[PDB]
Amino acid sequence: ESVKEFLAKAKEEFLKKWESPSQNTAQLDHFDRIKTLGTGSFGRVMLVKHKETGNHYAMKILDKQKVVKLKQIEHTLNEKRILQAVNFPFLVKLEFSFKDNSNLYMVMEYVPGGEMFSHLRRIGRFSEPHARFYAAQIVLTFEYLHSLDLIYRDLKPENLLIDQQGYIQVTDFGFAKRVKGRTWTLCGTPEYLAPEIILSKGYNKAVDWWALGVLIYEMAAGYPPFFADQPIQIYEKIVSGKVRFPSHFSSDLKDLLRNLLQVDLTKRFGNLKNGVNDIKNHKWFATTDWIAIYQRKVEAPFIPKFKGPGDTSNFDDYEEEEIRVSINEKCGKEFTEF
Ligand SMILES: Nc1cccc(-c2cnco2)c1
Ligand SMILES: Nc1cccc(-c2cnco2)c1
Ligand SMILES: Nc1cccc(-c2cnco2)c1
Repeated sequence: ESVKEFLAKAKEEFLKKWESPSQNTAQLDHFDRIKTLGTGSFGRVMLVKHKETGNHYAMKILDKQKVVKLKQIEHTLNEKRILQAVNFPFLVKLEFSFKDNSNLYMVMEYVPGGEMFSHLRRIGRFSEPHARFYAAQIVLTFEYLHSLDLIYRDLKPENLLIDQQGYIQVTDFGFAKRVKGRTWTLCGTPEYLAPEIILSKGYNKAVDWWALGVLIYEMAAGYPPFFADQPIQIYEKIVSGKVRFPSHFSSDLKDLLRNLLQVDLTKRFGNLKNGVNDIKNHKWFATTDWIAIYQRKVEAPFIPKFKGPGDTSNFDDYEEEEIRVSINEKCGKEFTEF
């Protein structure tokens, strides 16, 4: 009953914000630009500092014209409407949002510990306890999101930031969607795609549970289970029903992974009648105190090294490009709701 009442309150609070989204809660000239933290085909993430409070934030800047060209309009509207409505310990918090003639802006809490991607590659692989600590946080986060009829659709190490306490905060909701029944978009990252995405089916939250299997494998092995030079070669491996495990994996880990990396979505853990509890009650999670993880009372395996809330050392160096704002409004109609 404890979990039922928690999730009922979570949905109440989400729906109130979902139905009346915040808009236009800051503007660009309230911030100083510090450094580029990441960059992609239609946006970037910047470290900024608020000029009055001195607080640091990670500002995601999306170019409206490039969003349109790359068919991401609805996805960007999803990202912001979802982020302004959710509230969970392992999700990066959206602090402000606004738009201008050229760009969309989402101003997020700044997490100086960096992406799990870097730490995983630097350390090689995580021990099973270390992987399990992160996996438990993802299990709880997906339980939360799925209860709101959301699908995340971009689980991978680059999207998991490590905070000052060593806990995960999930970033980048660019593919997240509130799904009415099932959905169809081909999106995600190739190595993490579930078979039903590759096969152009209408799919559901089971794709997130598949991706969790990929993530756990990658954390514990150091490399993902399905990889190749060309996407079609990755996709052939994904749909095949075959996966090889390192001999250092425990039997319990292999068993869990066979049930998450189940090609038949109707048999996949997380998508059965017992839902998330098939995962939470699996032997691989026997040592996990789910409440203590939620309450952030477990000592983390690893605390990132950083010098203070403005340190960028855990992020890498990118060419520093202009943040230009056109004198004319672009794509106003498309982004009305943002
Ligand atoms: N997605 C993405 C990329 C690079 C940095 C960040 C970041 C840092 N603190 C909060 O978000 C987020
Ligand atoms: N308002 C809105 C928009 C998109 C999806 C949904 C949705 C999905 N399941 C229940 O409601 C609701
Ligand atoms: N994403 C999407 C597409 C079409 C209809 C809906 C929807 C939500 N509530 C009723 O319909 C949501």
